[PDB]
Amino acid sequence: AELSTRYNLPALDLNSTARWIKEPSVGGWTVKWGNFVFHIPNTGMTLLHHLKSNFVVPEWQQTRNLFSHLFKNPKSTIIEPFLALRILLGVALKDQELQQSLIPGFRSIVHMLSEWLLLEVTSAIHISPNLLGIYLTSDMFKILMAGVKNFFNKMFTLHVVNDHGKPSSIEIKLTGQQIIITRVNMGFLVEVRRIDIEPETVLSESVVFGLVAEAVLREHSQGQPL
Amino acid sequence: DDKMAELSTRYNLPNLDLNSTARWIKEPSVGGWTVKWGNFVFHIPNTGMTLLHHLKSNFVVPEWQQTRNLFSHLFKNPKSTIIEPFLALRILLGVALKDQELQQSLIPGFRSIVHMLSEWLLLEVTSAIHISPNLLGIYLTSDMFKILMAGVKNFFNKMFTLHVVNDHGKPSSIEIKLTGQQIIITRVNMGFLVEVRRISESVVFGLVAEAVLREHSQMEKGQPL
Repeated sequence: AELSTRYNLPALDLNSTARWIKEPSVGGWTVKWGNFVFHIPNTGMTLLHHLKSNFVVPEWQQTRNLFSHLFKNPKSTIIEPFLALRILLGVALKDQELQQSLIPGFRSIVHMLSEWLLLEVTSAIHISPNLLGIYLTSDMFKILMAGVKNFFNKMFTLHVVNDHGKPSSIEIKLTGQQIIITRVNMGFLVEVRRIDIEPETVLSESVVFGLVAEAVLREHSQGQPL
Repeated sequence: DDKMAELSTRYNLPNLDLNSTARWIKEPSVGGWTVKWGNFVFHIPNTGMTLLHHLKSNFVVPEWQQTRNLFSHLFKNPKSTIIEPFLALRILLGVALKDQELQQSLIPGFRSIVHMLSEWLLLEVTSAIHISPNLLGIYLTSDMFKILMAGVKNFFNKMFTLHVVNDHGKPSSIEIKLTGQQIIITRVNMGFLVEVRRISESVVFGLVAEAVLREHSQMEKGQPL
């Protein structure tokens, strides 16, 4: 046997950044944002729910122990993978390497977008054409997309959880909620610890988490959707 | 009022025989199936399997047409057929046992046994193989099987050095030619495309999800998720 290339490949819409177009497709969903087309599978949802039970075969108990706050805490809730991707994108927009070559006006726009992705589930954010008309240039759009791909790429530098002191996670605080992204065998576990405000006003610690399949990000980390 | 992104190690982790490899049995489990072979426990997901069928039947949106065209020998071929990831893993593992780096780490008494296992995994779909005690020229220790497992882990590890299909001339496939049978393993975004071509010219293909092998790609044990 030997390595060989047989199936190798042969060698605008600015307002798309303000849209979050989710739509069901074969094997899951498609989400369009910017010039990215995300293909989200239904993978792991059944497993994730089952792992919150303590009546799992012994091989899964280590997993439940490692993520106690997620699996051995009944109060934590599982979110759909496309919501977890949305959260992941919100984090990417705040990447230090991305916001370093942006103009301040557009930087503040990116900030609004980031908050919209992290805190909301709405399909659109409305920003005044006055700010977009001077700050959202083709260059800034290009850089923004290049930055997100770059963040996806550095996520693949993460090692899957291991027993030999290797960085398996990325932690960040954004708009009053601790976000943790961990690489597992199935992809990236996206975990958010926030404070929920329930209407007398009552504040409580809340934990949500979802699983973004590796293929979702690998498609946009370096082609074809397969 | 917020912090910055930081790499974190917060989630750090703190007897074989002939009969253990002589079976290929699919066990029902949550989210798919479990296959036990040697000291390997394969978790095969029941997902990513519907997409291949749609791509074959052309029940897809137009964004997948370049994918159907790139793999025209798989999705645009009347004499192509899809096997479940359970059988695609079987083929893949069969090829693994034929790895040269694994072969040179064995002994002819054990090499002949491994070869029999390989042909059984590659050419058959039977759940068990019975090798007559006569054929065993030597005793088989647990250690010989252990280093065989290491060889398999190493083959998985080499498959992860493949790049996804690209346009930079980077290797994205492992080919192996046998007796009237060609086997190609291609790394896509969703995992590894395993196809087998025979003669007339028929082809059979399936998909092995990246998680199946990722779990067993490193020397360290780790955790199933």
